[PDB]
Amino acid sequence: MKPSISVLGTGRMGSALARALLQAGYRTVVWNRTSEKAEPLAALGATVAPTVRQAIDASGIVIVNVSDYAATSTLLRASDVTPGLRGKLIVELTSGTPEGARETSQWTAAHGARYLDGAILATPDFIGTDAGTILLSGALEPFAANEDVFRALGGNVQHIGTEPGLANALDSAVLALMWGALFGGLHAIAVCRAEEIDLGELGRQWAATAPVVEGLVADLIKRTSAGRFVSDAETLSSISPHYGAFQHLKELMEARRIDRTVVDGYDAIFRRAIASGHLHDDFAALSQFMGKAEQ
Amino acid sequence: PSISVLGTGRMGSALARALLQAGYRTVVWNRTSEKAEPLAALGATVAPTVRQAIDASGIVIVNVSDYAATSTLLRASDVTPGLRGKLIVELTSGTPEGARETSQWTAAHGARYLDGAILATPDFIGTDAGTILLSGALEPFAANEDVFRALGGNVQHIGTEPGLANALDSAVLALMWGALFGGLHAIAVCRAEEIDLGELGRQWAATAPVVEGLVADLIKRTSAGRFVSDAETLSSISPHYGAFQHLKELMEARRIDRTVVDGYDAIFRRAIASGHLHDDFAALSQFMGKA
Ligand SMILES: NC(=O)c1ccc[n+]([C@@H]2O[C@H](COP(=O)([O-])OP(=O)(O)OC[C@H]3O[C@@H](n4cnc5c(N)ncnc54)[C@H](OP(=O)(O)O)[C@@H]3O)[C@@H](O)[C@H]2O)c1
Ligand SMILES: NC(=O)c1ccc[n+]([C@@H]2O[C@H](COP(=O)([O-])OP(=O)(O)OC[C@H]3O[C@@H](n4cnc5c(N)ncnc54)[C@H](OP(=O)(O)O)[C@@H]3O)[C@@H](O)[C@H]2O)c1
Ligand SMILES: [K+]
Ligand SMILES: [K+]
Repeated sequence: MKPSISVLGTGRMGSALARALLQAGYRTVVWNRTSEKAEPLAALGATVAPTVRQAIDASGIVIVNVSDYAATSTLLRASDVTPGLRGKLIVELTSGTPEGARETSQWTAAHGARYLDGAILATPDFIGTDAGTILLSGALEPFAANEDVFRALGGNVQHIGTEPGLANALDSAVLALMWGALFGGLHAIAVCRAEEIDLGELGRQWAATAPVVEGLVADLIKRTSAGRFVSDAETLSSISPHYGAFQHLKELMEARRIDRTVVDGYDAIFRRAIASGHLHDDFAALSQFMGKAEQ
Repeated sequence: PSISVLGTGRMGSALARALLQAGYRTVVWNRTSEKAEPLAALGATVAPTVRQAIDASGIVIVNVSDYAATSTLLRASDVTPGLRGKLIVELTSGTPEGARETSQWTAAHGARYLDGAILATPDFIGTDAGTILLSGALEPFAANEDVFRALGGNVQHIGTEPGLANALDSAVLALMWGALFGGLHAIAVCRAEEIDLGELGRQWAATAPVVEGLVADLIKRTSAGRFVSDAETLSSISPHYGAFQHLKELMEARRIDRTVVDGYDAIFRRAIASGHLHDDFAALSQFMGKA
């Protein structure tokens, strides 16, 4: 076939989604409240639909990419547009909860629309590339039928199961890692700022040292999955040296008036693990001490 | 040159093996001497005391719990007289003031000093990727570049000022712990949403380069003062905060300790309270100071 495809939301992402569809030779129609933010996509060859309704019935698949499900829900569940959803495919690529996916599934189905709920595990620069990862959950047929449309967004766009909440559950897990790393960087930058270290140096040192962290994270997951909490020949780090080295960071942050709210959080997990006889056990032991302290 | 390693831990053992593999006469000491016996068979000499170890070799690499422990091994009246003409390489984790103090005391006993941060797990010592940052005097590094190359292909001298290594160590380890506590969270979520950790594993493999781009971008942008949104930003604060809500709610609901994420929240809210809701993620770097 080669359908017409609509994108609702011309944000930073969404704009990317749209450009990636234009670059693969799909007729792409775009709507955005604050329509001036959608003008750039006109020049790249998209048609700028004046309203949601015009957009959702100008195309046979509709990709949504706005703030949250609350905003999706006010665009698509309006009496204005709900009648037009018949036979269309809604692909909800906005960040949401698994209950949010299950609700949006049920109301789209109730208006004669097919539903795919998706988590974009990728920044704008990755949409269009063979590396671009988007996880989609929902019915299989509407995915299988349009594999060509999904390939235009990324080479690593995958269908992961029937149950439509699955994509967002996974999204929340992966985003937990992403924020850990990023708030790690925010700390790293605050330390460098305090000890008058050029961030260029931090940059070129992270380039070199990132693979070590990747090994460490991968190890955490492998070991936790296997219940290998006790120290053994294969562990690369025990809690003792982590906690020992960590002290030096706390003291530095205390001295330099850097917010400790986050690291005091780490401390509490360490101390919980050490309170059980885990001082000299693999870093993965910490995974058993993730629940709330008070009971 | 004969080379001594004090501390045959998990690391240190690695340091020792890497020296033996490059054909250095390596002597090793460890309290609880049975933990150093394995290195005998790979060709190390297990010195019964610290003193015998530090005057059996001309460079001494230290790798124990903390500077307090280094200081009780080397500043004992037993051994301090033997430190003359030696090079102490302190590769144990410590503070920058700790480096500056250990510099001054070693110099006062006629010893040369390099303070080092090992930015690598044991498996990376011996490999071209192995990264160790050394600060201290240049000559004692330059003179022994071959000894450092045996520990890693990415072993660097970064400045005269001897605290520099540990300052940088604390910054880099902040990133490392961010990621790892990120994983611990990611695992708690997976456990709650009945996701097999294998799935998390193979999804992080795929998705890690995205995070690497994001972290590298943070640093490049912060260094350049590019806090305001522009054509080149891949993420603004708004969508981060929006998606973050879904994580907080999940952890609240599943009785997962929120001490950490409430910490993130506070930084977001501080950035948003200034007109930075739709600015690059890097803007958050300006809201890292206390209350
Ligand atoms: N940025 C990334 O790298 C990335 C990656 C993965 C996931 N995501 C997800 O992708 C989505 C898009 O993020 P983004 O970076 O594109 O954000 P953004 O540039 O800040 O734009 C948000 C978009 O949502 C629209 N919107 C917001 N509130 C709305 C409302 N109440 N009613 C209608 N439309 C509304 C905006 O229209 P207006 O112009 O009128 O505000 C705009 O099109 C988010 O759900 C985010 O969680 C983003
Ligand atoms: N593991 C890593 O990947 C890694 C990363 C970078 C740097 N480091 C740093 O390297 C150092 C060692 O780490 P590790 O993994 O080897 O820790 P570890 O396996 O627990 O070993 C600690 C070593 O320090 C010795 N030690 C501790 N307190 C001592 C004292 N009071 N007197 C004498 N020796 C003492 C221990 O002696 P005993 O064995 O008899 O107890 C042992 O040899 C730490 O500063 C750590 O922060 C480690
Ligand atoms: K979604
Ligand atoms: K050190």
